[PDB]
Amino acid sequence: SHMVGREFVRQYYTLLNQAPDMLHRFYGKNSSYVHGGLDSNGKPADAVYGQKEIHRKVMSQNFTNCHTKIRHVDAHATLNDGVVVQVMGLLSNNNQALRRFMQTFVLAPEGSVANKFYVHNDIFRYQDEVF
Amino acid sequence: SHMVGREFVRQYYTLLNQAPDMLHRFYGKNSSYVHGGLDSNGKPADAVYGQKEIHRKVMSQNFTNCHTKIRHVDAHATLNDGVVVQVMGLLSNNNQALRRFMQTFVLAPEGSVANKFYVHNDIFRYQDEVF
Repeated sequence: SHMVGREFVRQYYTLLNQAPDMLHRFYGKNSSYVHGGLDSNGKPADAVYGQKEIHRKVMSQNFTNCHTKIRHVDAHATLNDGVVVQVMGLLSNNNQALRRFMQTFVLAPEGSVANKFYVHNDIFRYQDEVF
Repeated sequence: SHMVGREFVRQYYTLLNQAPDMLHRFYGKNSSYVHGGLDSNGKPADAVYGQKEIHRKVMSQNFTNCHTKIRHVDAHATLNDGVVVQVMGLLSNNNQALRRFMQTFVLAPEGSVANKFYVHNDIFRYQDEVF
């Protein structure tokens, strides 16, 4: 267990604020991205795979000036020296009201220098969509 | 991605209600368990490792008649055909008021028959401890 993920969250949401279109560089060809959703009834949204499809859904959601302030991060370890991260903070896309969320990250070793890994899984959900 | 974790949550919280002392059978010698916490100031609690220490903290928290009703579960896939689970529901230990929580599971292949895996990571947090 190390703070590799803690310093990874340090740069993730910073990128999500500045250039959300560059967020796809974190993901490989074996990554799982989940956001939103709903969609569109009430049941949780589906998952997208592949860097081409992940970037496609990120651009669709439009993180225009999406500011973030995290309040809690849990980072430990898993298989292949991978660090799992449980994120819980507040999100505000396009200067909207803050939304409590629970996000989970899976970071697998990159392949060159092995840091700061690459997001193998990105499951994001809003609390207001569940209660 | 498969509903292996969905049918795993099916039996996890059921065990947490009935026999919380048997919950340690899910974990191996390389598992990470987090609950509570706080503790005890305000900062998030530490993580325990090893089946002997995990069971030690579970028994301490006393899940006496701890009933649970999950409202959302996200299960996909990771490395070594492992299924990650993001749980979000309501918890009530000892017939207390319901508490919104966000729990994350990492399920690594067992070694014999390979289902229903074994909990490699169990990070649990209450929302009321964060906001």
